[PDB]
Amino acid sequence: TKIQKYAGTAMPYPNRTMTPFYINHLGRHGARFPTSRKALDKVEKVLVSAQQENGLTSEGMALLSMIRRLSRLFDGQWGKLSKLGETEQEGIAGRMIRNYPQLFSNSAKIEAIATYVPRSINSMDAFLSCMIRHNPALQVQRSEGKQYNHILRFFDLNKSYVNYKEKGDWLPIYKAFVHKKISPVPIMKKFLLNPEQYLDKEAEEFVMALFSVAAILPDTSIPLNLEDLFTLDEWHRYWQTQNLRQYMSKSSAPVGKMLPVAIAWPLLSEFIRSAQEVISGKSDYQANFRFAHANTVIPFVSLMGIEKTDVQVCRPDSVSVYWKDYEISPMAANVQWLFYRDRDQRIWVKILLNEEAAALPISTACFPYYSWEKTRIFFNQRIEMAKKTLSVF
Amino acid sequence: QTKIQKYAGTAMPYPNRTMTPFYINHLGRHGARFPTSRKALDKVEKVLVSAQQENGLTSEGMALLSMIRRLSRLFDGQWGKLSKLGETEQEGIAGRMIRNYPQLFSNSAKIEAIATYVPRSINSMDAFLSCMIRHNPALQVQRSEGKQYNHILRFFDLNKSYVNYKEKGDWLPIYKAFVHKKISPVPIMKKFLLNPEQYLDKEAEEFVMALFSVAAILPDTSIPLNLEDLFTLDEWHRYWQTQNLRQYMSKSSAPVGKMLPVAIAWPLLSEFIRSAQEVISGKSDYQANFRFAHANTVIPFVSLMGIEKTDVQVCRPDSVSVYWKDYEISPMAANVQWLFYRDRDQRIWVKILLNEEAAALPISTACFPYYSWEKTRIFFNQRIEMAKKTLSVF
Ligand SMILES: O=P(O)(O)O[C@H]1[C@H](OP(=O)(O)O)[C@@H](OP(=O)(O)O)[C@H](OP(=O)(O)O)[C@@H](OP(=O)(O)O)[C@H]1OP(=O)(O)O
Ligand SMILES: O=P(O)(O)O[C@H]1[C@H](OP(=O)(O)O)[C@@H](OP(=O)(O)O)[C@H](OP(=O)(O)O)[C@@H](OP(=O)(O)O)[C@H]1OP(=O)(O)O
Ligand SMILES: O=P(O)(O)O[C@H]1[C@H](OP(=O)(O)O)[C@@H](OP(=O)(O)O)[C@H](OP(=O)(O)O)[C@@H](OP(=O)(O)O)[C@H]1OP(=O)(O)O
Repeated sequence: TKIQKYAGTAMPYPNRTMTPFYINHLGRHGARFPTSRKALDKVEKVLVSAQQENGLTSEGMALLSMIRRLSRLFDGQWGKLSKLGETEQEGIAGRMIRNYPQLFSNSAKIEAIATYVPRSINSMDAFLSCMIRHNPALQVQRSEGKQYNHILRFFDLNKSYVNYKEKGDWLPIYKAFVHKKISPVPIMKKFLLNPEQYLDKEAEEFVMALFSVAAILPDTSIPLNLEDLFTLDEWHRYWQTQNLRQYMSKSSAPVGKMLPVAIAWPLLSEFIRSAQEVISGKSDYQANFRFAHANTVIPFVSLMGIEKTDVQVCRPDSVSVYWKDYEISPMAANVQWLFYRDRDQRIWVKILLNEEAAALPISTACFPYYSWEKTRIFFNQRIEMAKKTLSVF
Repeated sequence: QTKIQKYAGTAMPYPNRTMTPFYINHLGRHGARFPTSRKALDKVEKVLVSAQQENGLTSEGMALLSMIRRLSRLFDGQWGKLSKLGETEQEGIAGRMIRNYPQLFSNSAKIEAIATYVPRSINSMDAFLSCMIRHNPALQVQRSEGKQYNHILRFFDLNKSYVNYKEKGDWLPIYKAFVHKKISPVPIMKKFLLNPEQYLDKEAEEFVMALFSVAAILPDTSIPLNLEDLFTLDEWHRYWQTQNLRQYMSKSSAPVGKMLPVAIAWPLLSEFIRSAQEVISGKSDYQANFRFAHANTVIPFVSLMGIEKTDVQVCRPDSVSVYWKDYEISPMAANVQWLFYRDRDQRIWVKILLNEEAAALPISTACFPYYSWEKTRIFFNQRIEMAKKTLSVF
């Protein structure tokens, strides 16, 4: 549904209901609780002040009661993987096993890594537990922690990127876009008597915080829904603003000068190396799994050059036409490279983005399968471009 | 567009389409048209008339025959013609062009249009040019058409190797088996005939495929009649898949065609580059070149440009509909526009529009949807050299 897409990177993993010799994987953690109480506290603070001064409507009184309930239910759960998130990983693992049982048979060896963040470790474990229940004779190497920061949390390690993310030139563009797209008064009219008395700044922060609470609720497995606080057109506009925020701060927006994308090259390098070692026999893993974050997936996909995902759109109002974050990095977003060897020992690779075949701007006579030689050369050119970009910052 | 509209494939009507360039380079298919051939209508009519003569029609069959007889009257004399809708489609494309780029077509701007010899393409050109001239009568206009342009607009009739492939190439066994798998005629015939069993599978499938064809073209004719509800949405979906596959295999980048259907379009791509180079160099003073032709012109031209999606090579026939959609490439009035811009540094940019939406090429640009013309030209020249190499094998 359009409403689910307008949750953007908070969208739940979508519904997804001859044999490769290797699978190379990167997956975001599954659906999670909100990481921060900031938006909830802001909504609550506004409605409480209104209640003190007799300023709430009937529905604002009901919203306040509901916000108070969510505050209690979110307490001690911030950033945790939800039941839905566990179920999402079990589905991804389960389909992979169902689709390629030969690959995971007969004491096959798999390795999984995760970041130090608990929701990513727990996503790894839900995935691996499914793997093991299906074939307990798998050999399994499991590790996680800050030792993987350079390939899984590179967005925390590059000084120029951190500065850009915190105070770079994309910020004024985003804020002007929000002011253009989001009209706070009609939304607040639903909840507050005399909403025109609120300054535009506080009105905007209230509404954006409320959208944030509503957008994450379907990821929590809590049986409550707030999608009807906003019309479909209001969700559409909210999504356009958050989509633009993700694009400019994490992807290939001209304002970022490809800095957000270039920082991902160590992960693309490690992907190529693990595949080359398996192909050569230096490694005999049947799969490498990696569990991380939207901030890992988004630039990695752009650096691979998956078609659409690395477009450089110069007009901010055109971004949503050409680049759609809910297609790139929903909850549990994942990239899988599937390697095949044909009868003449040639190596083919299929790229799956959220379990659907993805296109690269190189030729192939057998789409969705690409020549690995051609693909690796292409990816190496992308890494070299990334290194050149970083040499200027 | 609704699903039922998309399932009309290349018979889908042009979709709804409700800083200054110095040149526009255009190719357009004719607008919505009448059926070119009475074969399908006659096959449907002869089966229904013959069953009626032996009292073999259901009530729904009788209603369908009454409708088929009206269509035969209304199609009479009109075969192949541009319809009123086809005219309004061209007026909309020209009108939106004029509104989007008014400075290009102001004062005494010079434009040239060509068309094939086929009347619906000539009439589409004239619908388009009348809009131009009515908006600005001070335009200078050069108008021409005919078989003299077959080499760039109907190259699909001129290449012996391609004509042989189109008529008796290796794609036909694939297409016929795909139709047999996808189309079950018996449920449809039970709707209209008492005892569909007395028909062989061969004639039953011919009847159903003809009825689909009659129903698919009707929205293009401006006749206030409609036959979509003769079929379920799933039946339309399967019919569209078979016709999409036929277009892909006989006209585009299917592996079974070995790029022969696409390579034949290189004279038209070369002529696009020539007319823009002559304007950039000053040899030519035109502000636009317009060209009116056919789906068989547009489909391989788009694939030879390498517009993303449109040149995919899919070996599994069942996967084609997932990755290649003929209603997105060549609906009625399908058109390609190249818009050329000169920035403050005298650099040439080009924007490629497919059916008035920005198209992507597999080359990089820091200002999508605008590409460097130098980079684009070099890429297009590489596409032409590939095409010539493909043709030397045939
Ligand atoms: O720890 P935080 O400072 O709160 O950062 C989180 C987190 O970023 P990191 O995990 O990389 O540190 C989320 O990324 P995920 O782990 O969920 O993949 C991101 O989620 P989105 O990518 O969907 O934006 C979220 O944003 P939000 O709080 O709006 O949900 C963002 O929090 P901040 O927006 O405050 O940076
Ligand atoms: O069914 P298709 O003819 O293949 O078109 C689909 C359809 O777009 P429209 O129905 O509006 O024409 C999708 O809508 P959904 O069914 O997924 O809801 C849309 O997805 P978005 O609206 O999210 O853009 C998607 O576009 P996309 O390329 O982003 O997948 C696009 O597919 P294509 O245009 O690529 O064929
Ligand atoms: O007149 P025909 O020799 O029978 O060919 C026509 C015609 O092809 P050409 O005009 O290029 O020769 C149509 O193309 P358009 O002029 O309409 O653009 C095409 O239409 P489609 O591309 O939509 O298939 C049509 O097919 P149909 O009769 O099923 O509508 C096709 O007839 P053929 O089946 O003989 O190719």
